[PDB]
Amino acid sequence: SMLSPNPPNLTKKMKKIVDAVIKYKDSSSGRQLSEVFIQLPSRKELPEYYELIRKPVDFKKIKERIRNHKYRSLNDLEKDVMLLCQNAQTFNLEGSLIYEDSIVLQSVFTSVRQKIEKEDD
Ligand SMILES: Nc1nnc(-c2ccccc2O)cc1N1CC[NH2+]CC1
Repeated sequence: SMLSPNPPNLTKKMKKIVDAVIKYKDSSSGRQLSEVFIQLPSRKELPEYYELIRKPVDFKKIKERIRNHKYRSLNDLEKDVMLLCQNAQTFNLEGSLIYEDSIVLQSVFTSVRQKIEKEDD
């Protein structure tokens, strides 16, 4: 809540981590793996997703939760990113493009978080 903000360095690290996850591009393919995950379609647009996924989330919402200080730790942020990817893996088949992209984005998050959490070490 804005009534009691996070320390500014935490907000800054959250933003740096999510920005790097969103910008990640495979070199061999050129594709920004996050693009399909920025905004989930609405219930009227993709009702099958909401029948299968109990807790929908997208990167648009994750960015809002950084800016509103809803996440109180990098762990809080990580839980939502991993929820997004697990949701993608539940709605899509193993080996499909969107499933596999979400697997890589999990690893990108873990790698980026390690670098940024320790950048003052
Ligand atoms: N198949 C799909 N799987 N997952 C997502 C998705 C989007 C945001 C956050 C989490 C997600 O899982 C979107 C998908 N669609 C691709 C085809 N166009 C409609 C949307």
